[PDB]
Amino acid sequence: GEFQRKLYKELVKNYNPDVIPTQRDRPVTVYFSLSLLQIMDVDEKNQVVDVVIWLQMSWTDHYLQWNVSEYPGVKQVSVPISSLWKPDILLYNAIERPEVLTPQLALVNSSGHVQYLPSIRQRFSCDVSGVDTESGATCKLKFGSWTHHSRELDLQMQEADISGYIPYSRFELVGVTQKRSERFYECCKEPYPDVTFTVTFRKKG
Amino acid sequence: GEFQRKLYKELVKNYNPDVIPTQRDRPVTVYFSLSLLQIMDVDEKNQVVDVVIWLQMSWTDHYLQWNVSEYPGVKQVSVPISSLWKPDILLYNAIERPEVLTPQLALVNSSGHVQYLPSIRQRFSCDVSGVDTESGATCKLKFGSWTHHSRELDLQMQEADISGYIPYSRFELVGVTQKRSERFYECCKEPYPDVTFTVTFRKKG
Amino acid sequence: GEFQRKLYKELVKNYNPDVIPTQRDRPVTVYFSLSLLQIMDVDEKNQVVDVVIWLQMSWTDHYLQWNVSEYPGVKQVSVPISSLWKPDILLYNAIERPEVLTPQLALVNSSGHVQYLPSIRQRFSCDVSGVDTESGATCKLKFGSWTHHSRELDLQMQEADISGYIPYSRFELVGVTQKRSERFYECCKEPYPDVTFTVTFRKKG
Amino acid sequence: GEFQRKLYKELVKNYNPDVIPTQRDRPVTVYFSLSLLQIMDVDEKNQVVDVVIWLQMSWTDHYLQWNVSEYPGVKQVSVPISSLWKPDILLYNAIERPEVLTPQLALVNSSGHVQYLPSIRQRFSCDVSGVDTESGATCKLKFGSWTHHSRELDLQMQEADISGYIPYSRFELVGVTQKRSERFYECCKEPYPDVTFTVTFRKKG
Amino acid sequence: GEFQRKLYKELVKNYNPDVIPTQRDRPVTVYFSLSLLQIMDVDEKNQVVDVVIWLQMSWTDHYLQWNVSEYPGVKQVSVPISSLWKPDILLYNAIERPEVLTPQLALVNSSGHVQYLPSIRQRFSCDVSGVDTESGATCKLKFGSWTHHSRELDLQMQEADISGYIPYSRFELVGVTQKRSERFYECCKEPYPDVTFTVTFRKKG
Ligand SMILES: *[C@@H]1O[C@H](CO)[C@@H](O[C@@H]2O[C@H](CO)[C@@H](O[C@@H]3O[C@H](CO)[C@@H](O)[C@H](O[C@H]4O[C@H](CO)[C@@H](O)[C@H](O)[C@@H]4O)[C@@H]3O)[C@H](O)[C@H]2NC(C)=O)[C@H](O)[C@H]1NC(C)=O
Ligand SMILES: *[C@@H]1O[C@H](CO)[C@@H](O[C@@H]2O[C@H](CO)[C@@H](O)[C@H](O)[C@H]2NC(C)=O)[C@H](O)[C@H]1NC(C)=O
Ligand SMILES: *[C@@H]1O[C@H](CO)[C@@H](O[C@@H]2O[C@H](CO)[C@@H](O)[C@H](O)[C@H]2NC(C)=O)[C@H](O)[C@H]1NC(C)=O
Ligand SMILES: *[C@@H]1O[C@H](CO)[C@@H](O[C@@H]2O[C@H](CO)[C@@H](O)[C@H](O)[C@H]2NC(C)=O)[C@H](O)[C@H]1NC(C)=O
Ligand SMILES: *[C@@H]1O[C@H](CO)[C@@H](O[C@@H]2O[C@H](CO)[C@@H](O)[C@H](O)[C@H]2NC(C)=O)[C@H](O)[C@H]1NC(C)=O
Ligand SMILES: CN1[C@@H](CC(=O)c2ccccc2)CCC[C@H]1C[C@H](O)c1ccccc1
Ligand SMILES: CN1[C@@H](CC(=O)c2ccccc2)CCC[C@H]1C[C@H](O)c1ccccc1
Ligand SMILES: CN1[C@@H](CC(=O)c2ccccc2)CCC[C@H]1C[C@H](O)c1ccccc1
Ligand SMILES: CN1[C@@H](CC(=O)c2ccccc2)CCC[C@H]1C[C@H](O)c1ccccc1
Ligand SMILES: CN1[C@@H](CC(=O)c2ccccc2)CCC[C@H]1C[C@H](O)c1ccccc1
Repeated sequence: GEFQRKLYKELVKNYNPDVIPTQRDRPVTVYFSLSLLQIMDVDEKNQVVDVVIWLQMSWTDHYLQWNVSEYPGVKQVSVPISSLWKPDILLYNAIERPEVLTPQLALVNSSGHVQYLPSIRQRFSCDVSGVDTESGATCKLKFGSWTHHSRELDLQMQEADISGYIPYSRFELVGVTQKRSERFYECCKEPYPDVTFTVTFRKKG
Repeated sequence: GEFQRKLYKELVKNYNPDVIPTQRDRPVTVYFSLSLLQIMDVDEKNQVVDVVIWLQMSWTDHYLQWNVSEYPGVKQVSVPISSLWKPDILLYNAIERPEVLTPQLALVNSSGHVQYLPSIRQRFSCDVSGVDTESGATCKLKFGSWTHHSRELDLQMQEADISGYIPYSRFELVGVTQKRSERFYECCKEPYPDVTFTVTFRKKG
Repeated sequence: GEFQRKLYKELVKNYNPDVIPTQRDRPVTVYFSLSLLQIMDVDEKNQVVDVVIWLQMSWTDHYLQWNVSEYPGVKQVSVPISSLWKPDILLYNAIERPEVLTPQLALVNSSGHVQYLPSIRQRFSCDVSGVDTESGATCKLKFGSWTHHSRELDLQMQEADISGYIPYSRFELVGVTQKRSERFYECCKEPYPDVTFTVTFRKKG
Repeated sequence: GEFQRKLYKELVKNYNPDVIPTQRDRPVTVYFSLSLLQIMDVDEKNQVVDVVIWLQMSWTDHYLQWNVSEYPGVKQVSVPISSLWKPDILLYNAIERPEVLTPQLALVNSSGHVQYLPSIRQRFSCDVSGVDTESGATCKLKFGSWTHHSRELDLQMQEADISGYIPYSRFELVGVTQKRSERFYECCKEPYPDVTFTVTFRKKG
Repeated sequence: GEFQRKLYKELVKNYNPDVIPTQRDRPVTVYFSLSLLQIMDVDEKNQVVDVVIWLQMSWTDHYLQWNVSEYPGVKQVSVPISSLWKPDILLYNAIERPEVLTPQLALVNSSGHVQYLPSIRQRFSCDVSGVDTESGATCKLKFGSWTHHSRELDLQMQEADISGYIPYSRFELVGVTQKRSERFYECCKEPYPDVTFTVTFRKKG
C-alpha cells in the first residue's frame, strides 16, 4: 500500500546499518535460541558434524519505531536484513561458512522490535568418537558476538526446541541442554557473553 | 522501441521492490503451481532427493499498469525480476539453496499482471526408504511465504502438470497430488497459508 | 584514444539495457550458431552429458550506431555485455547453470551491429544408453528466447562447425545436424522460435 | 547512539581505503601473528595441507582518530573492513583462495589503532612425505605484503600461540617456530619483509 | 600520505576502465610472460592438467602519468586492477574459469607504466596419454586477447622462468619452449597475435 511505501522511505532516511543501536550507554538486548532440525551426516575420520539449525534472534532498534495512527493499518513490515543493523553472531566451532536456506528478510513491528530467523546448513568440529555407542557423542555449539562486549550487546537466552527434529535420519537425539556464560579474554577490558548448546546424539542400531 | 523505453522509465519511478503491493487492506493474490521435470538422483543413506522443478507464479501489481493509448503497440514487457516485488516463497523441506536455471525475467501486461516462471535445480529432505519397492517412496514438498500472512499474501493453487516429466530417468512417477492449507502458528496473530505437493515415485526394474 | 572515450560516454547516455531494441513493430533478428569444442564426460547412471560449446550470436541494435566522420578512426569498440541489451537465450535441456569461460565483452561496429561469442562449460540431460555401441547416443540441444516471441525476436540459424572438436577425448563425433522451428505453446498467443542441434556420438572403446 | 552515528559519518568523509596511510617517511607498522587452531587433512599424493588458522593483525591509521570529548562515551567502534585500508598480506604457499569464517569487521579506538582478526580455512603446498614417522613433516608458511616495500609497510612479528590447537584431530603438533626476514628481489630497488611460521606435525599412532 | 591521496583523486577523474588506452592509431604494447610454479594433478581419463601459473603482464597507460615535482616523494602507487583498463587475455585451452590467488592490485609508476602479476590456479585440456613414459606428455598453453587485434593491442613476449617450479611434486619438467605468432581468424579483417607456451613433463619413477 501507499502507507507502507511512505513508511519504508522514512525508516531508511538517516539510518546507518553499521552502527549498533545503543542508547545512552544502555546495551542492545538480543534474545537468541536454536532449533536443531536435522543431523545430515557425521564424518568420523575428520571429526565433523553436518547439521541444519534454525536460529531465532530478536532485539529492539529504537530508530525503527513509528506512530501507528500516522500509518493506519501498518502493524509490521517485511524488510531485507541488509538494510538493518544485525547481530554479528558467530558459531565458534565452525570450519566452513554457513549456507543460508531462508529468504534474508526480517519482521519489524511499530515499537521497533525486530525478528530475524535464519535457517542454516552448517558443518562444524566435534569429537564424534562415541557416536556409535549407547551413550553417544556430545558436541558443544558455542555462539557469541564477534566485536561487541556485554555493555554494548547483552546476549540473552531462550528455550531450545527439539519438536522440529526430523524422525527419519540415521541419528537419534539423546539430549539437548543450554547455558549462558560470560568471560574475560586477554585482549580486552570488557567481558564477552555467549550462549552454548550441548547436543548428545547417536547412530541408530 | 521509443515507447517501451519511456514506459520502463515511468514504471521504476517511485517504485520500491521491497514493499508488497497491497491496496487498502486487500491482499495480493498469488497463483502457484509446479511441474516436476526430472528426478536426478536419490541418496538412500542421507535421505535426500535431487529434482528439477518448474515453478509457475502469477499475481497483479497495481503500480505496474499503464494506459494502452499512451504507449501504442506496447501490450506487455520483459523486466528483470530484481526490479519488481516478488513473492518470498520457500520450500520448507530444502537442505541447500536453489540453483535457478532460467533467465531471471518476468512478463508484465498493461493491467499490471505479472508472470514469473523460474525452473530450479533443488535438493531436499525426504524418507526414501521404500523407493525400491512396488508402492514406492512418497515425499511432501511444502511451499509458502516466509514473511507474509494471509491478509497480505493470499496464496492460491493451480493444476499440477506431469506432462513434462522426462521418460528416460532411472525413476518413474507413480503419482502427484496437491492441497492448499491454512494454519495459525504459536508465534503470530495472523494465519499462514501453504501449498503442498505430494510426489510418489520408485526405481525402475 | 580521445574519440573512443567520447563515444563510450554517448553510447551509454539514455540507454536502457533491459529494453529489446525493436523499431516500429519490426523484430530484432538474432543470428545463432554453435561450435562443439569438447565432450568432457558422459554419466551413464544419471543421464548427463558434459560439454564445452562456443555459442556465436549477432544482432543489430539501432541505438548503438554512430557517424564515422564525427569519430574519425573509430570503426568498432569493445564493450562489456552487461552495459548492452542481450538475447535471453536458454538451453532447454540444461540441469545446471552455465560456466562462462571467456571475457564478458562484445564487439560493436559503427552501424550498431553487435557480436557476442561466449564459450561455455555446460552439463545437460540426455539419454546416453547406446553411447557404447556402433550407432551411438543421439542428443538434442534446444536453444530459444525465454521471454520474447517471433514478432519481437526473430531467431535465425547459421552453419554449425565441427572443425574445433578436440581429437584426443574418449568420445568421437558420428554426426551433427540442425533445424530451426516455430511452435505455439499453451501459455501464449504468439509463437516462439527455436534452434535445435542434434549431436550423435560414441565411445572410442 | 547519536554520537556513534555522527562519528561514522565523519570517519568516511574524505577517506580513500585504497591509499596506505603513510606520512612523510614514516612507514605503517603492522603487527602480525598466527594461532594454529586445527589441521583438518593432509593429502600425501598431491602434497597439500588443510588448516584453520586465526590471523591477528593490527596497525595505526592516523585518518581514523577522533577527539574523545567531541564524542563522549565513544571509546571504540566496530567497522566493516571493506571501508578501511587493510594490509595486502598473502600466504605465498597457498594453492586456493582462503575461506573467511569470521564476520569481516575490525575494531578501531580513538587514536586510530585498528585490530582485524580473521579466522581462515586454507589449503597450501608442502612436502608431507615424513608425516607418518617419529620426526614428522615440517612445513613453512610464508606471509608478506604483495605490493608494499619495507619503507611503506613495516611488517613486525608477535608471539605465536599453540593453546587453541584442537586436541581430538588425527594429527599432533610437534612444534611451531617463527622468524621475521627481509630480502631484496630482482624486480625492485627496495627490500620486502616477511614473517614465516614453521610447523612440525605428525599422524597419531 | 597527502600527496598520494591527491594523486589517486586525479588519476580516476575522467577515466573509463572499459577503453583501451591507444593514442592516435598507435597500439598499446603488452609484455607477457609465464612462470610455471606447480603441476598439482593430471587426470588421465578426462585429459585435464591442473596447474598453478604466475602470469606477468605490463604496459603503458598514458592517462596514468604524473609530474614528479607536483607529487614529491611519490614514485609509484598500488591501485586495484578493477579501476584500470587491463588486457582481456584468455587461455584458449581452459575448461574452467581461473581462481586468482593474489590480491587484485597493480603497481603504476610516474610515466604511466603498469605492472599486474596475478598468480592463478587453472585446469585445462591436454592429451596426457604419454605422461607415464620417458619422453612424457607435451601440452600447449595458448594466450591471447579476446577482443583486440594487432593494431590495437601489440602482444609481445618475454623470457619464461622455471626457477620457481616446486621440486617436491610427483611430476618433473622435461622441456619448455615459447613462441609468439600472428594469424587471421574467420571472424575478422585484422590479424590477432598470441603467445604459446609448450610444456613437456612426466611422472616421476
Ligand atoms: C557492421 O557489421 C555488419 C555485419 O556484418 C554489416 O552488415 C552487413 O552490411 C552489408 C552492407 O555492406 C549488407 O550487405 C548487403 O545486403 C543486401 C542484401 O541483404 C544487398 O543489397 C547488398 O548486395 C549488393 O547489392 C547491390 C546491387 O544493387 C550492389 O551495389 C552491391 O554489390 C551490394 O553490396 C549487400 O550484400 C549485409 O547484409 C549486412 N548484414 C547484416 C546482418 O545486416 C555492416 O555493414 C557493418 N557496418 C559497417 C559500417 O562496416
Ligand atoms: C512488538 O513486539 C514485541 C516483542 O514481541 C512486543 O513486546 C512484548 O510484548 C509481550 C506481550 O505479552 C510482553 O510479554 C513482552 O514483555 C514484550 N517483549 C519485550 C522484549 O519487551 C511488543 O508489544 C510489540 N509492540 C507492538 C506495538 O505491537
Ligand atoms: C493481463 O493478464 C491477465 C491474466 O492473464 C488477464 O486477465 C485474465 O483474462 C482471462 C482471459 O481473458 C479471464 O478469464 C480472467 O478473468 C483474467 N484473470 C485474472 C487473474 O484476472 C488480463 O486480461 C490481461 N490484461 C490485458 C489488458 O490484456
Ligand atoms: C588504542 O590502542 C592502542 C593499542 O592497544 C594503544 O596503544 C598501546 O597502549 C599501551 C597501554 O595500554 C602501551 O603500552 C603501548 O605502548 C601502546 N601500543 C602501541 C602499538 O602504540 C592506544 O593507547 C589506544 N588508544 C587509546 C586512546 O586508548
Ligand atoms: C616506469 O617503468 C618503466 C618500466 O620499468 C621504465 O622504463 C624502462 O626503463 C628501463 C631501465 O632504464 C629501460 O631500459 C627501458 O627503456 C624501459 N622499459 C620499457 C618497457 O619501457 C620507466 O623508466 C619508469 N619511469 C620512471 C619515470 O621511472
Ligand atoms: C515460524 N514461521 C513463521 C515465523 C515468521 O513468520 C518469521 C519471523 C521472523 C522472520 C521471518 C519470518 C512464519 C512462517 C511460518 C513459520 C515457519 C515454520 O515454523 C518453520 C520454522 C523453521 C524452519 C522451517 C519452518
Ligand atoms: C576475543 N576474541 C575472540 C577470541 C576467541 O575466543 C576465539 C576466536 C576465534 C577462534 C577461537 C577463539 C572472542 C571474542 C572477542 C574476540 C576479539 C574481538 O571480537 C575482536 C574482533 C575483531 C577484531 C578485533 C577484536
Ligand atoms: C516458457 N514458455 C513460454 C512462457 C514465457 O514466455 C514466459 C512467461 C513469463 C516469464 C517467463 C517466460 C516462453 C517460451 C518458452 C516456454 C517454456 C517451455 O514451456 C518450458 C519451460 C521450462 C521447461 C520446459 C519447457
Ligand atoms: C612480486 N612480488 C613482489 C611484488 C611486486 O613486485 C609486484 C606485485 C604486483 C604488481 C606489480 C609488482 C613482492 C616480492 C615478491 C614478488 C614475487 C614473489 O616472489 C612471488 C612468489 C610466489 C608467487 C608469486 C610471486
Ligand atoms: C575470438 N576470435 C577472435 C576475436 C573476435 O573476432 C571476437 C571476439 C569476441 C567478440 C567478438 C568478436 C580472436 C580471438 C580468438 C578468435 C576465436 C578463436 O578461434 C577461438 C578458438 C577456440 C575457442 C573459441 C575461439
